[PDB]
Amino acid sequence: IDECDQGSPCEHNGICVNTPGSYRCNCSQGFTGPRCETNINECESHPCQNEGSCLDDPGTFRCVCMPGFTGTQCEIDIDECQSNPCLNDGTCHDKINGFKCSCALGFTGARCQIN
Ligand SMILES: *[C@@H]1O[C@H](CO)[C@@H](O)[C@H](O[C@H]2OC[C@@H](O)[C@H](O)[C@H]2O)[C@H]1O
Ligand SMILES: *[C@@H]1O[C@H](CO)[C@@H](O)[C@H](O)[C@H]1NC(C)=O
Ligand SMILES: *[C@@H]1O[C@H](CO)[C@@H](O)[C@H](O)[C@H]1NC(C)=O
Ligand SMILES: *[C@@H]1O[C@H](CO)[C@@H](O)[C@H](O)[C@H]1O
Ligand SMILES: *[C@@H]1O[C@@H](C)[C@@H](O)[C@@H](O)[C@@H]1O
Ligand SMILES: [Ca+2]
Ligand SMILES: [Ca+2]
Repeated sequence: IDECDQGSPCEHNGICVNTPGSYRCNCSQGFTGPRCETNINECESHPCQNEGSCLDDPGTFRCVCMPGFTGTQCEIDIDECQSNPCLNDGTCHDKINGFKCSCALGFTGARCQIN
């Protein structure tokens, strides 16, 4: 009694393996259950942060981030001050999807561009 050779009961192209008196199914990525019938949806753990959208494939997820965020789970608040936008020795303060400049004395404008 091969049991597997009489016809595999595994779904989702899982591999039937004989066990003493029975069988087990070894599933491909993204599936589980005794016969590989359960789809694992990695978005069920709500991995995408900061109002990102979660997209599912077997074995994986992808987050689509709101502006201002990056990383696999949208967990990184991008530092928009990296590019030193505040001119004339201004001080850049990072914001969500933006920055604010505190301008030295004698300068003004969103980026301290005015004198
Ligand atoms: C970094 O400095 C450059 C100019 O040197 C600006 O182009 C960038 O401003 C952009 O991307 C992030 C947005 O939040 C900003 O409003 C936008 O200007 C600045 O990040
Ligand atoms: C999920 O499927 C894998 C792959 O076959 C299996 O090793 C594991 O035991 C399953 N998990 C549960 C909780 O059934
Ligand atoms: C971060 O987001 C930018 C787009 O804003 C993208 O180019 C980059 O690949 C992302 N990095 C990671 C680690 O998700
Ligand atoms: C559930 O959320 C965790 C992160 O917290 C992630 O690692 C899994 O991929 C996801 O299904
Ligand atoms: C998935 O992407 C995110 C960034 C938001 O725009 C959501 O409204 C969308 O459903
Ligand atoms: Ca899935
Ligand atoms: Ca930011």
